[PDB]
Amino acid sequence: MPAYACQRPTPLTHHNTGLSEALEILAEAAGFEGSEGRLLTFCRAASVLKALPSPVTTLSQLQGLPHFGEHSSRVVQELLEHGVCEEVERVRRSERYQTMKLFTQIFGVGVKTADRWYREGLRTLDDLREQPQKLTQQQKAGLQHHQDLSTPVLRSDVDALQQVVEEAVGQALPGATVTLTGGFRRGKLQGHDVDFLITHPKEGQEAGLLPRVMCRLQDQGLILYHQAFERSFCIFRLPQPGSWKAVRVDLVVAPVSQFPFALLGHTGSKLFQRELRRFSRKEKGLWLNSHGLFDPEQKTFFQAASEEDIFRHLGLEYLPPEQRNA
DNA sequence: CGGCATACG
DNA sequence: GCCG
Ligand SMILES: O=c1ccn([C@@H]2O[C@H](COP(=O)(O)OP(=O)(O)OP(=O)(O)O)[C@@H](O)[C@H]2O)c(=O)[nH]1
Ligand SMILES: [Cl-]
Ligand SMILES: [Cl-]
Ligand SMILES: [Mg+2]
Ligand SMILES: [Mg+2]
Ligand code: NA
Repeated sequence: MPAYACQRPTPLTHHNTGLSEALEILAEAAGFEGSEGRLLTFCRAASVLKALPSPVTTLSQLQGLPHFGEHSSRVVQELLEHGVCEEVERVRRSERYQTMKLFTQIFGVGVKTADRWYREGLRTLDDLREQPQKLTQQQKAGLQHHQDLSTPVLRSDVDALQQVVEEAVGQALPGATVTLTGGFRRGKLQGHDVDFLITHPKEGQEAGLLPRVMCRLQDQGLILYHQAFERSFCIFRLPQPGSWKAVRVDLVVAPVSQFPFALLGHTGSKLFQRELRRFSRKEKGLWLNSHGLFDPEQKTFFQAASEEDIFRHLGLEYLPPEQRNA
């Protein structure tokens, strides 16, 4: 079991779901309390269990597994012995956890904003609606559409949205392409949004593209909210039987030279990308982001034609998106 | 002990 | 919280 999540395949479904969910509760709570380090350890330990080939049944099976020390091992032991971990249950039913979860799940509300509102005494969505002077326009949008945005996006929803994005993209710049990324590219059957990556085969033609896309979508009445730019975090109007629902849609534009890096960077998982960037820097001395891969000694960028190129650059076995579910 | 991913809106 |  290698130490970095990018060094091992992680399927979407696995053999330790209950154990990983418990550890991810503690990771989420650690983040709510400002401890990025503890969040990462608990996320990594959870991901190790996702990568195992069969269920953990005994504590001895944790020996030698990376990122399992006293705390994470204690959590797993209690779950194996009693089917429940007291620390996890205490977090679950704590007012702090439940409110930070409710608040951060809002589009436009992060941990720092949620924490301040918590300290000010706010607890519910109606508490926020009852004081709208304190909200940004983005947060007003996230709060107005909160109910729809709390409904899982389905794979059927994805196909319809890609068609309308392609239509708008085709008018905005003929020959431009739309690639599904994010969790649905990793094989998820549901999601909190739909993520797309847009490019054009002739380097440079993608410049200025996204404003032209957004203006056309807005003209077709399909944009319930959006902000030169190359990323947009929007809320789309998605038709439904006799009605419609709001759906979060992310659009990213990249030049074709950077497309492999942007595809890798936006396909995830979030933990997979963090681990891959950490691996690249700490083990290989290379700086990775969604634009490229930089050698800070030679002051050069690696040219990649594919995700396969990037894995090979970093000396890692290639992992298809479906195996990046760290 | 230091480190913990990344850049755009 | 854990790794090196
Ligand atoms: O903090 C973050 C968030 C996102 N991302 C990058 O953006 C991608 C999309 O980020 P999303 O937030 O849309 O997550 P997701 O598609 O993986 O899962 P859903 O909750 O949407 O179902 C991620 O998969 C990752 O590549 C990061 O690198 N860091
Ligand atoms: Cl590998
Ligand atoms: Cl770390
Ligand atoms: Mg997504
Ligand atoms: Mg997204
Ligand atoms: Na949020």
